[PDB]
Amino acid sequence: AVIFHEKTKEFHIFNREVSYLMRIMENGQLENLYYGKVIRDKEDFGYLHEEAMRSQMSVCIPEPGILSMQYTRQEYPVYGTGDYRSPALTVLQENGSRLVDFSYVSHEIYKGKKGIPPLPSTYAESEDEAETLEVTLHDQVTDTDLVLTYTIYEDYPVITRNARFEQKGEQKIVLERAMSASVEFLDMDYELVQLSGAWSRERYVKNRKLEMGIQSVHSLNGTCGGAEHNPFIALKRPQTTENQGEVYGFSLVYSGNFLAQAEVSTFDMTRVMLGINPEDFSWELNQGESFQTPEVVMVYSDRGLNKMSQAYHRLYRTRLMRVTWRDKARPILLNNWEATYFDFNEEKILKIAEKAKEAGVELFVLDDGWFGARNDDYRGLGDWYVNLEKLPDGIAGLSRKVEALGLKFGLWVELEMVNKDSDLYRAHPDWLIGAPDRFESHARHQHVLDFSRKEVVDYIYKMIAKVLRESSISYIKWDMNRYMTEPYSRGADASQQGKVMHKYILGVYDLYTRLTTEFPEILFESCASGGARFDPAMLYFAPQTWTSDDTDASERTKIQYGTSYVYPVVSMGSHVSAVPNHQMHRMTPIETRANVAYFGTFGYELDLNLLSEAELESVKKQIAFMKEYRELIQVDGDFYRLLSPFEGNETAWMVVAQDKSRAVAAFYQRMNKVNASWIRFKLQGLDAGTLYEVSCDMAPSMVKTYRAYGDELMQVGIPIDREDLNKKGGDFASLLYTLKKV
Amino acid sequence: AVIFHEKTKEFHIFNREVSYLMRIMENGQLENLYYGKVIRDKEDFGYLHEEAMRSQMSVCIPEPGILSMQYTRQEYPVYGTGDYRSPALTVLQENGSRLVDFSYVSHEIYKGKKGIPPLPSTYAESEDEAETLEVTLHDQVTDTDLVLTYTIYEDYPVITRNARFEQKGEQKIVLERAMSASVEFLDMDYELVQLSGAWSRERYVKNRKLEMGIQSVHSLNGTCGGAEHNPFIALKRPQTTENQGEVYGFSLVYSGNFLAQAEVSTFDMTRVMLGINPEDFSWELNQGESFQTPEVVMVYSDRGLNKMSQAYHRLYRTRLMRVTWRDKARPILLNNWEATYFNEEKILKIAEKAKAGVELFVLDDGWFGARNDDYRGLGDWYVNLEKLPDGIAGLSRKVEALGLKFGLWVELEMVNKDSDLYRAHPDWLIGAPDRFESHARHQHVLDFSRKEVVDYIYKMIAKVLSSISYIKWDMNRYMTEPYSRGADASQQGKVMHKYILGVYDLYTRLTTEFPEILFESCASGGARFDPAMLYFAPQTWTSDDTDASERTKIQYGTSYVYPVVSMGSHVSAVPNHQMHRMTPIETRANVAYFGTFGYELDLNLLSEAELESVKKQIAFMKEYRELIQVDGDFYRLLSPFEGNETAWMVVAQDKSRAVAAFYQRMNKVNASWIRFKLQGLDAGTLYEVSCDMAPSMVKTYRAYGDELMQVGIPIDREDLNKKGGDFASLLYTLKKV
Amino acid sequence: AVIFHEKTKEFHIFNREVSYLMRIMENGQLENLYYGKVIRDKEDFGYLHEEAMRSQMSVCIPEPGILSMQYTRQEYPVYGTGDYRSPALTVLQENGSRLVDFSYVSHEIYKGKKGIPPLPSTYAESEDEAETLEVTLHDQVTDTDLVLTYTIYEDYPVITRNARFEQKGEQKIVLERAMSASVEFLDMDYELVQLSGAWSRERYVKNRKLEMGIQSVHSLNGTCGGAEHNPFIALKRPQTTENQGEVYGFSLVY
Amino acid sequence: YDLYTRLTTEFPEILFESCASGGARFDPAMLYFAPQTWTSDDTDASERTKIQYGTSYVYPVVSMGSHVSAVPNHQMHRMTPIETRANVAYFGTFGYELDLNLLSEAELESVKKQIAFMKEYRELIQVDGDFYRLLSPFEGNETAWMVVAQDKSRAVAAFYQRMNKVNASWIRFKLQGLDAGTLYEVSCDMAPSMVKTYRAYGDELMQVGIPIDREDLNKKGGDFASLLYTLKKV
Repeated sequence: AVIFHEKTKEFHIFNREVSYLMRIMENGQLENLYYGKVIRDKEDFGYLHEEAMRSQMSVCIPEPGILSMQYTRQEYPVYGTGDYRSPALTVLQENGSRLVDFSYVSHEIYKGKKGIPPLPSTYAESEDEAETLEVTLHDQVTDTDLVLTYTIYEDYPVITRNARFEQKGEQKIVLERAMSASVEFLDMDYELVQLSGAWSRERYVKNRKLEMGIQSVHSLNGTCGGAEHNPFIALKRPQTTENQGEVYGFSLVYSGNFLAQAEVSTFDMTRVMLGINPEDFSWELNQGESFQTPEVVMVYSDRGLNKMSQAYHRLYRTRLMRVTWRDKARPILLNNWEATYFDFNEEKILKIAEKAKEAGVELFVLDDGWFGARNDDYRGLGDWYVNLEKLPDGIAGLSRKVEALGLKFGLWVELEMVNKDSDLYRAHPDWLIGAPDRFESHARHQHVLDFSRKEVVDYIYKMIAKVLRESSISYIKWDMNRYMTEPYSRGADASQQGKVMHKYILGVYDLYTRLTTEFPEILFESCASGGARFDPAMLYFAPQTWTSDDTDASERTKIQYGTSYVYPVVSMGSHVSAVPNHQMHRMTPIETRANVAYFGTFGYELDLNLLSEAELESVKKQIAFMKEYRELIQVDGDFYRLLSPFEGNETAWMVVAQDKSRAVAAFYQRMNKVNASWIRFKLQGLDAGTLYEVSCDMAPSMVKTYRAYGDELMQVGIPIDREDLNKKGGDFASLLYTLKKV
Repeated sequence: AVIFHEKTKEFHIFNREVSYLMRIMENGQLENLYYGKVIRDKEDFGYLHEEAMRSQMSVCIPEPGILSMQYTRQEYPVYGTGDYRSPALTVLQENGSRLVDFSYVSHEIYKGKKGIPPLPSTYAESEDEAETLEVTLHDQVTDTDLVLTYTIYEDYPVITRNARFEQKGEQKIVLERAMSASVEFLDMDYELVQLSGAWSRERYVKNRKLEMGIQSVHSLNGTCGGAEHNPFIALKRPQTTENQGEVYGFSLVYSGNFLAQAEVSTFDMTRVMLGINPEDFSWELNQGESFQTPEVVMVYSDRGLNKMSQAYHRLYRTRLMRVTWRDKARPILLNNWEATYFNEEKILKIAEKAKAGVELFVLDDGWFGARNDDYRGLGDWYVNLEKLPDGIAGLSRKVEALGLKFGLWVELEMVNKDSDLYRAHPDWLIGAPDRFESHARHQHVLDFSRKEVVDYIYKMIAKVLSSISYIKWDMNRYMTEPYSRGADASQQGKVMHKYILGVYDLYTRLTTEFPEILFESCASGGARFDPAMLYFAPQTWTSDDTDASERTKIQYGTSYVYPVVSMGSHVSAVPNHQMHRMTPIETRANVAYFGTFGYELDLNLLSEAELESVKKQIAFMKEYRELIQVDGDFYRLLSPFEGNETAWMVVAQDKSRAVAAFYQRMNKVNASWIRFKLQGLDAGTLYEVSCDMAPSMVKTYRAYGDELMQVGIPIDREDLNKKGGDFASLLYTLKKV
Repeated sequence: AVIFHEKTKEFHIFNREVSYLMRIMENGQLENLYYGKVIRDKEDFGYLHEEAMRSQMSVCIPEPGILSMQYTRQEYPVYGTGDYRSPALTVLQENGSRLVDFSYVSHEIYKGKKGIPPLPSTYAESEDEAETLEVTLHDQVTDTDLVLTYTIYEDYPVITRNARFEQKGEQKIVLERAMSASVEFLDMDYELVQLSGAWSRERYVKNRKLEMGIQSVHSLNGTCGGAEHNPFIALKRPQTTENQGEVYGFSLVY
Repeated sequence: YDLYTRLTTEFPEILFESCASGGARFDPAMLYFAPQTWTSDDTDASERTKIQYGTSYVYPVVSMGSHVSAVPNHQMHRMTPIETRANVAYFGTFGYELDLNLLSEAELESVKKQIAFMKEYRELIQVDGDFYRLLSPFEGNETAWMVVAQDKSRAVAAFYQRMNKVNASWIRFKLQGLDAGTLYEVSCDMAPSMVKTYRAYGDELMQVGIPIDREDLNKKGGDFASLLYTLKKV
């Protein structure tokens, strides 16, 4: 509950777990007085905020008082009044100046969380799920108005922050830089945690030690956040493992360019900011206009990384996903991409679907190569009508046939790229992104379409709506395969060019808002050559994402471990692939592929009419196993990480029911060893005092079962023979253990 | 030399200890192939470029080719054409686009070194010490021109780089960011070093390990380079301490805002960049206008930190400082700051009593206008007559008669609200309409970006300059509210750089008029200690802390890039006014020797025992000054960091003399046997180590050069109790038999 | 309390904080199963032991068995019967041999704490404050008795150990090594703590990471323990601080 | 052992102290006849600061013998403020080892109030109290102990310094041992070589701590100084 003490001008933000503290300075600026574990509310916290005299210290109050911003923890810093660190805001007037001074005016208080129109954010279904405060600041040299919002969630240790700007004078301004968050700490004995990777290597967990200077991650891709750095930042004490210790986590809800920075000054202070990347960003507000910035979610944990990740999972799964697909399971599908690629026909698709129906697959998805020419990857992408020479009947015929068989239908789309061999290039050549006399940049022989303008979006919607309505698709895979280059918009004036790379992202949002409204029964999945656009946004639109194009059980273990720090289990896509890998060219048991793909959205990518009888009855059995444990793995249960692919060659996962009545756990190893030490496998998150029946199957490439109390598996753990792992394949073995309360 | 292979289109610039190699791409853009230890010449080095097909890769040549700037090692990068990292050059055209396509035209090779017009740099004295390559690049969409200049020295493994822009068309462009140099490698197994600290804590050594992302040091101060971060970074292998290993060092010749960053991508590739901070910098070239960027000096050593620092010292003492003071050794002075904080006879007895052996005297602030406090007028540069009834000329002569010399103290670009100039020119400050002005130390900052203020100050200062032989120029503030009143909206991004240029030109005038005065820089205790200003002032007041145990660390940190002669050190009273610690005279003198020697105490209120200790040490300095400063190679032996001892040693250039020191901080009981391994002697030469082991007798034996390297010099923990307890130090003199 | 399972021959020692499990092997020797946080009692816990087949492994039982000492957690090791690690007991016989093999005979349980007569030790006032277990091992070729004592306190996670020797035979045996206790685990992720110093620098704390081999502190002074090494030792997890983590402490009363 | 045995069995009303050239025989076996031991012949505050920290892992605070020595030290040859010596010597067995005829009432009035303080708090420091170590003399130059009562109604803290820092950072002194919610009165003595007193809840002192000024540590010995805090329930 937010509380205001009038005499001292303090704002207290606190629920049962976290606590915040602010104060009005001698100016109209705010200060940070505390951020962390909850404390008892007491008035006059003013003995905090010490101050003293130092050499060459520039102050910004009248003659007898000295107060420099260099030595105080401000909320929304500026540069030009005495602070020589990095700023967070920058404004240009008509005098050529960049000097601003926002002062406090008033505040508003209420309950529940409101919405920010142009951008997606979390919500609150009831009026008693959150509480919010709004602080307003005014400027007098230029009639600018600034608003800062603070939301606290009840029953969850999360605080949400954003900002807003309004112009109500008669002078135009330029916003060259405007971050979304800024939080400051006194000491520096922290470590920085980030997720860094690349194509088929996304989101590896990396640690750094804080030092004097600046340390940052950023993206300059324009179209997406890219595969290199993921918009998520953590601070953790060096003595904080996954079962205990303190940690702060910051996550940004936005899908384009971003910057996350931590600066440590010489006097040991730390400052962290998250927001848009001010590379080529310059908004150009006039009278009566406005500007809203993406929001940031902050989580504090006092018990290790698992608690913070679980809070992120539950919030993103309940209060961010859409109501329709929030608390429902996910289907088992089959994709024919890797099985046939560009070469296929109607009857081949029917044969594959007929075999898959016998196996038990629930729906069939048709991949690239059903439109335009599509002989190679050089031909028409803007032509979104069915090919007739290669499919004589059309999409409606295939949909009705595969519905008669007993399966559901789905399609693949890439709605924002065009080729030099499409109809739109000859029709409307000047609908691309580029500038005069500038060389075009080709990636996979394709170019990027200009969604800065509504005219192109209407044209794309006209075809997508009419191809979806005259057919029975219930699953759409939206794709993306390019990075943006030469950001120029040929439908804007010379003074509106600093919004292009931003407005493009907006164009990609509202199109979704159309398709998900007209068609509310279609399930969506975002994909960008793997996990290149995988972020807290688009969980508002597409409740699952294709994690990577790797599909290797020896690699997806490491990728999912790194990915599961902030994102829930339900939204991570995963598939079972052919035995000789197209990426590593490795060999892997079917058992371990099934074990790895269980945690996520189960599926298939191979051809089911090409295997052997023993390797097919196992497919049927694992489909049944997923059909049984799907709702425990996905809808009801908390994720726990036990061992890590980093600093080792073993991995271990587990999900437990909320009432501690069921659990499934897994053990994986990467290489093999002889004469090795004994193994004890220690579990987590169970209930001590409950007699659990641990079961496992040890069929080579019989079933063991024994009863043990909750605490014994906690401290002692299950013993694992290294000969059993050598009869389940040596290099990449794995063992799935199931528990029940009886 | 510099060699061009025209059939393969490659540049090779080699030395006796370093080589650089570049190649003109299939475009008109430059790629780096090698930068390191010298390599043998050869034609067709073209197999060192590697291209692969990868997903999400943007190509910038026609369709049947692949070349992506995000996987290449380029020289002056640009954003928005397939490269997705932080660029080096940004420009805003009238269309609103920030896209350019600079391409190659031609080049020129000439021996010698040309001067940068509005900026200071190094120099050569004959067409036999350096050879320069200039490469011209041209943009066609905008009629712009670019130049890159690389200079290679002889007898030193140093390479200098700088760029230049020239607009030669009809349109107008705006340079929103323009660095000086960018360097790329293939590996990320390095460590970044930096010199960080604060007031009275200057330049501590700090090491950081590179990890995927960005790590940097910045400066937003307008007036000076700051006491927090210095313009010097270096990359070292993890196994390199002082005597073996590789290290690269980069240094920037500039005095204002800077940025120095290292960025490592996800494919194990490092780019390092230096230059002016692009925070509020936006230069606005019109037709026919030009822009020059500050120089960058790079040094490479395969022996370690000592070789790199000894190259830096010998380069900055021989080809940077002015010729007149290039040989002469610095004198011993006495300042009165600590003795009296703010009076003629009192500054005439001190002069005579110091005339002990002191060579000259200098007057501190408080001799002008009112200046009864730190509240009165700095804008008045005429002599106060209440304190000095005879002015300055009478005081100067009554001091110069005895044999001493004279020097004064000035602070030329700060103004107080209680001055004559503020009553005569209230709009001559720095500030903006409707905004509050920050007050620091009850003084404000003038506007050197204009010209009439420089002249107005120059007339007054040139008038008062008596029989002066030494001037101390001080600065005591940071810059806030950076807005000018003699400009319009189109030129408000040039104020902070024109401030530095207007600081430089006053130095130029005052030095050119009076070439017989020794200047010493000071910025509230060395907050402007940078490779610039050695062009003008050959020494600087490194810090105000003046404590032996603290200077033991600050001087070790500073000695990474800067020489010894330029490090101003003094001797202060016993209970030091900052830390409030006790320390004997002998160790204070031992600390103060290395550098330029001086004094900051009264000599009265000093007992008879110490007054004879301060005539013997002045005699020692008068004999070893020319070895310590002019002819000597510095060696760092033990670090105050990473331990609890310190050791320096200066050697002569033909291996004939040496002076060594050993400092310790806290006393130790039941400790271990100490050895003292020297560095830089000649193995096949006997010597005669000698240390006066007095209380608070001399041991003088003879031993070969290698015995004093592999074995060491035994030190007795009992000899460390006679010469005080904590903060006890020893001094050694070695001379060939 | 103190519990013995007749069917499986296990001893369970526990209070509200700590827990200790012991089993009698197929020989008379005692083996370790668990030492740590408290557990709920269960009738049997045999699988906690593990045995496999390796190369160059020596067996101490008739041929069908595969039991080996080099790969077991034993409570009082001896050398020359299969183990190639540092022993904790050594004797010399009139024949000049060094080999012994003590086997389980009997055990006794009671409430309280008897004190070793010639040496100082801790005590207890009431009879509910501690509980004691004595295990007797006998040697046959040399009529010798070994008595191992285990005491658990209450309200404190403290367990006390010692060993006593008796000679009821007729010949002469020479004790050339006899330690007081030996505790063995299954993993090596620990740091060792010690207190080292000298005159007027006594007991400076030092930490050292465990590595394959032997690390040991010692005193050879004769008149006193000495200022160099204090008779103490502690094993801690790497992530252990003053307020969180796991640690074991061993203190010797001598 | 049997010499100790007979000597203590014949005379049971005597206190026997054990010393081996400065605590070279400090073992759990020498505390069943002699209940206290002379820790070290250094007696220097800046050295006993580190020595007692290492000692306190296994032996109680009562057995640690402490003394106040001559201010020009005989082992380290160092000058230290008198209140710091007292503060370091409190956490053990108090006592002096100097002549009380070589001091001024300006130094000997402090002794008459140090003795009063120790006589007031010795039943809390020695008999009934749990020892918490907060900061370590290793990896840094700050030390902090603390004593709390089992009733969790009173406590005593201590903060120590080795060197002095100029233009340094801020200081929050976090302590543990108290209870979650219980209003506490915190006091401190302020002399230039008078009394601060505020109130705070138990958890504020733990997560947030106690503010420390660096000019209030540069008045009680610049290079070497120490602070003492008393906490009472009320």
